[PDB]
Amino acid sequence: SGFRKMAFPSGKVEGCMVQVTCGTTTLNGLWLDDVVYCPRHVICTSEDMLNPNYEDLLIRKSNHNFLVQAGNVQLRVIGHSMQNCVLKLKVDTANPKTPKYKFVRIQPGQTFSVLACYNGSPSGVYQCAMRPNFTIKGSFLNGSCGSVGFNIDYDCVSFCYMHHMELPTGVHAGTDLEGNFYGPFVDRQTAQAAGTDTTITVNVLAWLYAAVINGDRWFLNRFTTTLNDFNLVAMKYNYEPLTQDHVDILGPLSAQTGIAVLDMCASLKELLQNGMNGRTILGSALLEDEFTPFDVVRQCSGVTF
Amino acid sequence: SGFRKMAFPSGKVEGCMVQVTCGTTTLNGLWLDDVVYCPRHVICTSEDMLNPNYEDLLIRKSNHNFLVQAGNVQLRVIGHSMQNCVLKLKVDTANPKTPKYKFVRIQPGQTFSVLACYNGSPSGVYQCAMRPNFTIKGSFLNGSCGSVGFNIDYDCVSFCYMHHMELPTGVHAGTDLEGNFYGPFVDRQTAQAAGTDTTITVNVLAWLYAAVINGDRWFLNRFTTTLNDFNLVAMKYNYEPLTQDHVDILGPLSAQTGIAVLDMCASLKELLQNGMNGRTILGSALLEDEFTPFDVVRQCSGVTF
Ligand SMILES: [Cl-]
Ligand SMILES: [Cl-]
Ligand SMILES: [Cl-]
Repeated sequence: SGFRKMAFPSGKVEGCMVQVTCGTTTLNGLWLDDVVYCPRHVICTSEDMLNPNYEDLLIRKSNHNFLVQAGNVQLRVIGHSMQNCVLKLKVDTANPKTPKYKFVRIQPGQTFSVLACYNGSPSGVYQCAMRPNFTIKGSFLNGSCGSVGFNIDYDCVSFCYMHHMELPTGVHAGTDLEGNFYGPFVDRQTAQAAGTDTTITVNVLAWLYAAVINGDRWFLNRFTTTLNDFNLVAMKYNYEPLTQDHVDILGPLSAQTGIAVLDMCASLKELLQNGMNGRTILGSALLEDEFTPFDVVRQCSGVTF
Repeated sequence: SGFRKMAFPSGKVEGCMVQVTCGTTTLNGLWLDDVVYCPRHVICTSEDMLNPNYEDLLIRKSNHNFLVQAGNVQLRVIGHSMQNCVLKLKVDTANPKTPKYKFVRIQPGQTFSVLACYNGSPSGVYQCAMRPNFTIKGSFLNGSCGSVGFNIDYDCVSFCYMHHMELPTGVHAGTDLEGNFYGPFVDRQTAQAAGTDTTITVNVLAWLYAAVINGDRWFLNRFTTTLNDFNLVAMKYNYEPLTQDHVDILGPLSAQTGIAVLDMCASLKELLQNGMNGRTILGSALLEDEFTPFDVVRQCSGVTF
């Protein structure tokens, strides 16, 4: 037993990370088949980022200006193009380590693993969630751009995130692998502020089910509630509204534990209104919202890849 | 910026995980060069675990009784021996993916990454600490035995843990890669209880430095203290005593931030005596103690492998 914030094994993605340098700027790229994907602001200087015209900046870049290095070995760039906010660098060699993969655009509230990299080299792996304001709370230093987020289903890597930007408030913004930012953010160094960071209610409920499964159950009470009543409290506490779709997704955890979803909502309601009173749940003193119901089922059953 | 509970990239260890089956019991083994390491209780039935005599049980096992499978391919076992609480299975093929590696026995308070596996297949990666009572708090289901914990220094994997047991209280116990349990635990299904789970004071202080570096500093105050005074409070709150050795290890974080170590101790003292008052530090409502000073420096600087 036990329940931990767990990332996917990163080996399959490690084999895809390369370094990309354009002029004075170095960041990471993702090498799949014979294409390397990276943030288009690899072509920008620090000065350019204040007001970049990417189409004009790109005119001055040729294939040989994109230095792509896989480990100690250089890759030959035979073509390049811009798609939304990513560059696709065509190389003359297909990555021999390419896994089965897909590109996916995830919804707010979904979780994924991040492989933080610098200079094409992996530094660490950790679990994130796409927040309801379309930021993520990661660990990204200068040079981490082009690090990616992903999920694995058996043997297929679904890439869903590429890192592009840190907002002045310390949260992070990026794109899917087609180059489209999550949320309203842009790859300009300007005043863009995140909206309310609402809590992912369905994920909190999943995690309470995980706690019950793993022994922590002091928060279970004698009450129930309704969706509408619960959501009156959810709004007050900046929780996402809970929908019938969410209730349906929690069904399997409800069945495993015998605790009806609305009963667990009543437990969550009391936790919101009364606090933890100095107690903990699965080693946490706040309500964790970066485990999905699918995450809980997966970890509690031992799915492998 | 940002600070996350980060594990090492797991690729190098993924390439070493195999399945080991003896009779009706299947768990994981670690394949390095031409040796597979696994828990000796792979030879036990559930009944045997109540009072096993491993030397006697092993007499009935031959090389061909240890079924070792690497992916879809079977390995040939040409010898076996027991060393403390692990078996070493000699196979006729050296693992072609063997990384540079070392075996290390870690001290309480040191952290490491765990690659949770089932049937030789990786499930997920997460960060742990060797607790002061020589347990770890992991995520281990039936079949996870033989999963390992490790650190990476550039290109060399230092293996420090192999999973063997879950105590009735839900915490976990295991060995180094020479087969010696951490702490007083044994591979018998009996009444063994963990001692006090004291908090790793030096790690909490490291994490407060990480918070300051990453913007969270409301807990900084106008006070200082001394080692002896601080430790009077540490004892009351079941914190490890802070030593001059610990102060020395925190020196580099002290220098980066300009906050003297004893000043940070005074901040921690007030946090212990007054609580968080409903505030958070790096997204946590309790004081995190599973980041080492070396972890903080590493993550805040972007070390790669
Ligand atoms: Cl533009
Ligand atoms: Cl917490
Ligand atoms: Cl024995």
